[PDB]
Amino acid sequence: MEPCLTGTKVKVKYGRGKTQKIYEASIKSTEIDDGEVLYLVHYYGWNVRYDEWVKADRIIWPLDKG
Amino acid sequence: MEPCLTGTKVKVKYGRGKTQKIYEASIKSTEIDDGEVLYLVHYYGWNVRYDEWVKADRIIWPLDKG
Repeated sequence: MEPCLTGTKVKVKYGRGKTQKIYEASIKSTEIDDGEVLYLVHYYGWNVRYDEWVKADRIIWPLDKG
Repeated sequence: MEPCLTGTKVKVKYGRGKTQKIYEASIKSTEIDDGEVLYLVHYYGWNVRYDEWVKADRIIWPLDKG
């Protein structure tokens, strides 16, 4: 877990420029590296092979936890 | 929890201007509110009455998780 961000339903920026898209994902895990937070995200309805570690600036958080 | 930020040992900005100080704290819990993350922090060696919810910009993360 309850105090954790794991399980939070978020949106994630994917790709760059003209072809950037937003995908819905869950937060699976968190990492701290060199003073920054990273999140392992699972894209709903996508194969687990696409789960990825993303920098904090790629996450679009919802209005509430939940 | 292992995938959570809870328990991470961090530093927290406290106060403003000339008298701002940095205190060591742990992450006790997380909140999501209006597209932003907030953290409940416990200041080590301080009474639990001083535990507080802080905005993400007040947290100084360490080099690794841990």
